[PDB]
Amino acid sequence: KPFVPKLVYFEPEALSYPLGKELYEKFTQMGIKIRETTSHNQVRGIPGETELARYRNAKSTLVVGVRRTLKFDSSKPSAEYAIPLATGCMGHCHYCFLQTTLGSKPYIRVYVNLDDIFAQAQKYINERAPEITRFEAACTSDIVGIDHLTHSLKKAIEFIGATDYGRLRFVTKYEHVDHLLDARHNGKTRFRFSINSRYVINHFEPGTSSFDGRLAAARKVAGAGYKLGFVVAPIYRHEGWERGYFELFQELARQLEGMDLSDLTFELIQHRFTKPAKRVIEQRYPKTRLDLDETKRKYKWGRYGIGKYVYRDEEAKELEDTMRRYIEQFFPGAYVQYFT
Ligand SMILES: C[Se@@+](CC[C@H](N)C(=O)O)C[C@H]1O[C@@H](n2cnc3c(N)ncnc32)[C@H](O)[C@@H]1O
Ligand code: SF4
Repeated sequence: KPFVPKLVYFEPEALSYPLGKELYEKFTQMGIKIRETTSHNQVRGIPGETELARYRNAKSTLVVGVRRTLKFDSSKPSAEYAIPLATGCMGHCHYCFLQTTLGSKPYIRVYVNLDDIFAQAQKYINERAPEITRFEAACTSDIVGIDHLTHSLKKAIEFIGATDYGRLRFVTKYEHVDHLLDARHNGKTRFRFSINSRYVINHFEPGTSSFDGRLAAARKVAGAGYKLGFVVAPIYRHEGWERGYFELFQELARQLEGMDLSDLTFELIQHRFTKPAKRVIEQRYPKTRLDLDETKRKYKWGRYGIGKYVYRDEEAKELEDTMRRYIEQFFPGAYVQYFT
């Protein structure tokens, strides 16, 4: 059940780096179909005659390449920067915001030039020291879910752990965290898990680990001394959401009881979608229950790209207030970092 690609592309230059060489050896030994591509942003010949087929096959394709854009993007409100270790995901979350993100690809990409990437992270750390600089590693990917294949996140964790002013964070929907339990994190990595109501997970989150898997993973991670956090997102106003989310937090407190939760964090993100979401999501997930009715929403305009639909102010406040009551009830002295 850990992700293993059924098709793999390599950039030729990728073989010049340890990880690229190691992955080429791994997959050729596994007898998996391997191909060459000039650029990891330009992958041709993924199988499928329909768009739906090409999309689903892309989600089973791994692309191994070199990160050439060594400017890191901002990753607010989570962190100062997105550290680029991977992009894309094997999951099929109906609502996934990566589906309509500019220039995102459906296939999973891993970058092999870690020396370059971490060196650049250090330069960013230096530029702001002694202020703390936080890096998000799961900004455009499920970095944790992919990591059993590469150990890139484990290396980033140990890199950041050796710094004085750097911090690392990431959020996952996957339970496959065993290889990370002995990482020398040094208290500088926040290990988060995406949680939601039974309704949302059951209807919209196929291809991911279950709620119990995520919580089992959370207990391991915490027991290994990682700082622990949860991302309650997408907060979705389905029929019976009030009770649904009440039961989430009740079940969450029960599955974590005994443990010290004095440094536990929460992040709250309401369901958002873009103007092209309807056409894209319907083509890929035609049986979905996902409500993309724009008329009931408030549009937030884009800045340099296009904007997004969020719930109307009064609906969003209602969601925020309710979630904050639940977190106060079941997790007193846990910090809500933001609602957006
Ligand atoms: C893009 Se997700 C990358 C990290 C990892 N693969 C993971 O899923 O946790 C980051 C978070 O954002 C949420 N999220 C995704 N799409 C939306 C959305 N459309 N509206 C509102 N939230 C959305 C997901 O539930 C995650 O909690
Ligand atoms: S696990 Fe995260 S990145 Fe993967 S499809 Fe689901 S929301 Fe998107």
